[PDB]
Amino acid sequence: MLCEIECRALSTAHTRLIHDFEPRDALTYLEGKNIFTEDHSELISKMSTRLERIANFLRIYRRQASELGPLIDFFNYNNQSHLADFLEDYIDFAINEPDL
Amino acid sequence: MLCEIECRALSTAHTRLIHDFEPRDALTYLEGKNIFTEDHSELISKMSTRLERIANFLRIYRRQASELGPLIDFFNYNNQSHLADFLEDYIDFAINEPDLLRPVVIAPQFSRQMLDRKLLLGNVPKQMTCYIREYHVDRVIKKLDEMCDLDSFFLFLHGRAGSGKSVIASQALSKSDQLIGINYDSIVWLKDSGTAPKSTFDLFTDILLMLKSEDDLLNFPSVEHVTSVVLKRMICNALIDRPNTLFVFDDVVQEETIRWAQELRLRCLVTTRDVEISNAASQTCEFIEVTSLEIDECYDFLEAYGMPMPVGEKEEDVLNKTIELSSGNPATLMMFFKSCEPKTFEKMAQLNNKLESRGLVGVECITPYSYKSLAMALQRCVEVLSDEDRSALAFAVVMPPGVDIPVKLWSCVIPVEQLDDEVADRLKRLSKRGALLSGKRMPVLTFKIDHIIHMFLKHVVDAQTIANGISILEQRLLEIETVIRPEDFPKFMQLHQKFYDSL
Amino acid sequence: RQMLDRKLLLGNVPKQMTCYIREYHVDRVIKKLDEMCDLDSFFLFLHGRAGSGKSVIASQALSKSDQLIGINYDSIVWLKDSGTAPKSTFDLFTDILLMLKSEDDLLNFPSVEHVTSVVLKRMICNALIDRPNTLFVFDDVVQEETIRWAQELRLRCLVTTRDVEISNAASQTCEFIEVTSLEIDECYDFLEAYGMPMPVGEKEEDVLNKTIELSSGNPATLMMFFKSCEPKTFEKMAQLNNKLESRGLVGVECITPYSYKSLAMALQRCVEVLSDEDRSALAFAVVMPPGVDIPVKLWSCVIPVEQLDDEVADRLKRLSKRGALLSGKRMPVLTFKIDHIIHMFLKHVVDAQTIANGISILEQRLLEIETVIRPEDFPKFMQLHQKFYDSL
Ligand SMILES: Nc1ncnc2c1ncn2[C@@H]1O[C@H](COP(=O)(O)OP(=O)(O)OP(=O)(O)O)[C@@H](O)[C@H]1O
Ligand SMILES: Nc1ncnc2c1ncn2[C@@H]1O[C@H](COP(=O)(O)OP(=O)(O)OP(=O)(O)O)[C@@H](O)[C@H]1O
Ligand SMILES: [Mg+2]
Ligand SMILES: [Mg+2]
Repeated sequence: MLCEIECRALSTAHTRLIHDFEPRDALTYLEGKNIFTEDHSELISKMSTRLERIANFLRIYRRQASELGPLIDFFNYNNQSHLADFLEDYIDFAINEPDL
Repeated sequence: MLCEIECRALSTAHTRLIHDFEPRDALTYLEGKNIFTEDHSELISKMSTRLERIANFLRIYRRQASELGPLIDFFNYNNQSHLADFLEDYIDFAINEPDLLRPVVIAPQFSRQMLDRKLLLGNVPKQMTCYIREYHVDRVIKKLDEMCDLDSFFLFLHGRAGSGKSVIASQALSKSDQLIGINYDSIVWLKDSGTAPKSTFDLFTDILLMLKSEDDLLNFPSVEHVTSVVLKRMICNALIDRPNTLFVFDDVVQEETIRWAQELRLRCLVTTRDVEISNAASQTCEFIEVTSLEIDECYDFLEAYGMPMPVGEKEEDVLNKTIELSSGNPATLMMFFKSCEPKTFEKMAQLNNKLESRGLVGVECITPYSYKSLAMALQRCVEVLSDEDRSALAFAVVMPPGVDIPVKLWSCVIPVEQLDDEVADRLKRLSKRGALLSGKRMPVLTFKIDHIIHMFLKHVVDAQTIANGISILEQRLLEIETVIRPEDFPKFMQLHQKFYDSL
Repeated sequence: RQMLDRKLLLGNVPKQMTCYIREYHVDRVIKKLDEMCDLDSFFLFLHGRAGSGKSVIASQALSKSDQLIGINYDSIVWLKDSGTAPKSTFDLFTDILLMLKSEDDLLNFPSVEHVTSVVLKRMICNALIDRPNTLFVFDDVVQEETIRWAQELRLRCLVTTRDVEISNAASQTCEFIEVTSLEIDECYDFLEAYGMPMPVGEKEEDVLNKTIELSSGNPATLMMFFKSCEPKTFEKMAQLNNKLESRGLVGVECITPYSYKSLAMALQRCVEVLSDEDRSALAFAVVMPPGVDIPVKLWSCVIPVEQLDDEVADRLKRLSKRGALLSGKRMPVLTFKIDHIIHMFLKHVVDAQTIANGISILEQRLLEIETVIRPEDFPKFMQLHQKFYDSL
């Protein structure tokens, strides 16, 4: 599981993950880095609208990964680096400082 | 407290919160996250049945929390995550992606049986399964769908008396599965018919009780004695647990109800005869008029109720006589059928006579109408009339029904310088208020009185005042088809000698 | 923006009107309320003529910004007064206490109907303890005692009223905002807002300057006007402009969001309340030409009562202070003025005799021995207004 910091990030950067993103794009990269299951990708891969595939990707994801690595290491490769940069910036303004 | 969205969710996801859940499980988690008290948990914790602990948890909760957060967390931790997931899905299809809530998270929730349950409890009557006025029931439902978004609004289903308005609301809330469940959560249908000044308060006494839980109808107090400011405050309070609740106000006569409906920020369907009650509301008022049944619709309506359709030419005419007399009126048409037992074209024509020599009383019968005959209804429409307007109407008997006729030709019989537009002003109020007359702007300002609206006055005004108005006309006679009567030829109302000699 | 509506509804605040929102006023109301959320108790007087629109503005001033409710004040209590009886000032505060009462224990509501004033007052605040920053709109005060109670109860009050002097009851500082007659430009805006056709020709605008002159910027009667123009054509708009001269306000009386069929039903009261002697002064003003700035002495002629008639002026001030029936002006010279809405009513209401008697009573003193006021060399002839005098 993640936590409040790592899940607060997927939520804060949500206005953005709706305008440009797609869970189908990440399913192959995650069935791979060992964070999904062939029913998981089925469940998120057959969804009529994208806000469905997105809400299931963000629900399913928060349970499966030991951390928020294999999703920064993806928006990079997917030409959606303006995303993986925002999230890595957010994880840093908490990892390198003890005050909020 | 929450709001209509957050409370509509606790209500939509209610079929579920009953099958698996328990308020005892959440009390500890909520005394904690700072929402309830040690009496709160006492009140919900000692309850014999769970539907009690549930209805108190959902009542008490909607008041206490600044938002719908902690509940999701609770459902998640409690291994009831199939719940906190449904509610978080619902809260998301509102803020970010609008519209999608009804097609996706609301439509599957539709349930006709629930509609019954919901219809019955909202005191909605049965609809006319036999004949359905296509056009109207449809357009009603449409304009209601357009507004479930709106926070408060008036829909005026206004028409003649017995013109069939109330039946259409029965059908418009009974056809689709959308209006109840999808667009609005609950229904409250209350018949007004208030004339006294205490009536507009008494109405809203029975709304509050239409709202109040099955529990505490026992505790119902002598609310009979308590100010208007309090019944009003008392309602809009018990109205928090009424998300997306619709209000049918079958038969409003007093514009004071409309004023209360707008102080109470209600969502209202309104059947009425007098349309001007809407001037009471400074607001989104939208209107649908129940017209006289078109000539083709009359046929459909007859066939639908086993009525024999014409063949010979003076048989379609026997039936055009009924349609002309009834002038496309649902209620008196129905009284006709119940009273044409023989069904013969013959006994159908017998009645066509009885109607000319006995007015509506010739066909008065036991009918689904609260009224033996349309005259019992119209009685009221006429009492309410401005004292001066009561006069104007009363003299309209002289005019031949079903004829488009000039304002000046009317200025002759109607009571009151040189410009008689005042006649027109009365005649407008007259069509606006029970749709007794009929306004028609060009080619030239002319009105017209139909037959049902006539044989009402025929057997109702002073037998003298008929003959006095006729003479008062023949005096102005001299003075100085698809074609309206010209000003070169008013001197002779004699065209209608036929329809005048029968006095 | 969904919490407000909860708070507005429960504080019995009416619905919000948006079709026409008097910018200036709703703004200035909100402002002067923001300045005071700090204060412990205070009176805000939104005074104006009958149907001048005061009550509507309080509906809007508490409905536009969400600061007033939540940020500046925690809750709202909006109660309509309209009290005339001596039991009314107590009955008001009875409901006030009831309003304080929560939903719980509205069941237990006692026969509080019978209990002293000292106790409803002590009891009210007992409940008030659970109320922080609770504004109290008192829509339509016509009794000073209500204010007196408001100040014994150390309340925070918005107040709509017609008679401004009720504020002399409060020793505490009371700020004021006057709802004036709708300016000529605002009238246009108001008309357009409600589908009313704007002139394309001089005659057209003059037809419309006739309505604005008759209505004299009175929203309530203006509204009654609109509701009564089905054709709406500049033509039927001018038809009515006539009906107004030959039938007074009763020519356009209609079903309106106003509790009143016509402005005459309202003003009725404003006139009953009047000092018995002042009721007299007002009653004779009908003879005077409306929308004309005219000297005190020229008034001393029709008004009842040594050699200094300032007493006339004293009555005429009370007269503008108390329903804003008259107009006040200090220099160039002390002159008052009666508008048309305030006039047509009198024209079609006051004893048909007393009109003609005042006209003659003026002629007796008439002989005596434009952007210009009438000079003392030329009072002998009120004949300038023969036009607006022959129509009697
Ligand atoms: N669609 C319909 N099918 C069958 N009967 C109808 C229909 N519409 C109207 N009627 C007749 O009218 C009677 C009830 O009329 P309805 O209540 O619909 O009119 P209404 O406009 O409500 O009159 P009111 O305003 O007086 O209530 C029924 O008993 C029936 O006789
Ligand atoms: N901003 C506005 N928009 C639309 N109508 C208005 C407005 N202001 C006033 N009115 C008209 O006046 C009526 C109510 O007037 P309002 O209650 O605002 O005046 P008022 O000063 O409260 O009079 P009173 O002191 O007698 O209560 C409304 O029905 C409407 O016809
Ligand atoms: Mg009915
Ligand atoms: Mg008011």
